[PDB]
Amino acid sequence: GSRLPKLYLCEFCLKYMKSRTILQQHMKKCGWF
Ligand SMILES: [Zn+2]
Repeated sequence: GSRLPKLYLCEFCLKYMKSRTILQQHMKKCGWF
């Protein structure tokens, strides 16, 4: 295929996080609204 690894995309600013745990932490930062 394209050999593109699907990472953990943020749904607020749309960035690819490496870990789900880190994404959860990020979701707090991006959820400060
Ligand atoms: Zn974000």
